[PDB]
Amino acid sequence: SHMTTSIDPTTPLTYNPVIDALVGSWRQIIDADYSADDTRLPDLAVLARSTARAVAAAVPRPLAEISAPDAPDERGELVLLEKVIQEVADREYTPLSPEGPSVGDLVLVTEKIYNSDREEIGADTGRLRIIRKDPETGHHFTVSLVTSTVQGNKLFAFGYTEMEAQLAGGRTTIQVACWDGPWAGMSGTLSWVINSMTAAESRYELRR
Amino acid sequence: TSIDPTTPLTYNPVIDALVGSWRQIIDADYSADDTRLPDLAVLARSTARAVAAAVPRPLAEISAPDAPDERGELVLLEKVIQEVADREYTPLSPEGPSVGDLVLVTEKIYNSDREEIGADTGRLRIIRKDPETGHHFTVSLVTSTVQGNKLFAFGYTEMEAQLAGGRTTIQVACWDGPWAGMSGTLSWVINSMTAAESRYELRR
Repeated sequence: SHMTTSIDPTTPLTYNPVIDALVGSWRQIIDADYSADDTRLPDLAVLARSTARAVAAAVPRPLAEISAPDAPDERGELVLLEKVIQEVADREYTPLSPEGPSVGDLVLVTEKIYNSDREEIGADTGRLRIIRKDPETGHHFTVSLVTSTVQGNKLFAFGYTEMEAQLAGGRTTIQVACWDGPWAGMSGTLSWVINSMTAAESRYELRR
Repeated sequence: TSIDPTTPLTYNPVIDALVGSWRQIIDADYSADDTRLPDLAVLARSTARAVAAAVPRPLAEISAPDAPDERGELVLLEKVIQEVADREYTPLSPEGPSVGDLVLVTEKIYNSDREEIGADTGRLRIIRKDPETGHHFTVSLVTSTVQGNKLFAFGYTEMEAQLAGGRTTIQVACWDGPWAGMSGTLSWVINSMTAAESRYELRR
């Protein structure tokens, strides 16, 4: 924008205080002080999934659609958006170590999101933290908080993923919730396979 | 002397934010003509699962990024006796319970051998009356210690079913003690207006 970065690090507020606190709890995961020396961590994959489910549940919906107090877990029909291309626009990263990625490294990234006809259908901003290096495999793991608008749907995404697996072309999945738009109150997954360091093919799966 | 209404901090900023989000549910503005609400039962269960997951644990115990939901062995504590110690309730209306009513309660907690094992403090909000049935629904936030386990509980329940002696169930997570990092349910049946028999079921 007039040759400036597109990376604003601020998480947009929904002014739903329940959602804003839930997103805030995961922001605390992103911004904790991590050391390669750490021996204990939260159960990040479970935390990410539960937080996405909670964010979607915090969106008000008609009384007729809410679960009874003791009702079993039921999910709605699948909403699918596939054959989507996400392309990196700007990336901010200052490594802690000259040797390579380090635990505690922080990456900020923006992406443009396209359909197969190259129409821009959305955009996102991501905040990624290298949270650990596995003592047995040596692989690195990242936590991410993503804010996005896709086809008029406003999304938060919470991720705990393996870096080497993604770089090698593995399907990578993060937990998404929609708080505004046709998908409001739905949660599920955003998965992708990279085509290059700057482009990936992605797939959204959401359900009430 | 009176009940302390403040939610105790764990100093785990993730847990404190998660608990704070449910406190916002308790203290939201509710009205008899509300036509939409959060999906409170799902929110309560998800928030309990998140609180337990936010407890740090040894690296070897954390789930892989795409691992299926696997739960640990059940921890069960049953035939617990919970007795009201203090209660604070000022009705908005002389005509009976109202949407927006607030109840504060403390209890002492005993095992089936009548040994004292802990205590709790609860904050309860009446959030809706159903037009068809006239039944009232409440949201609750409970902080407790139960034989050395520090718990939060998140409830969305029907009032009349509890008053009728039906089993009532809320969602619980343990953030400190032997059960740390586990979540599940606290359910109970009332024996009077001041005593209940409860059951704790938790899993990692």
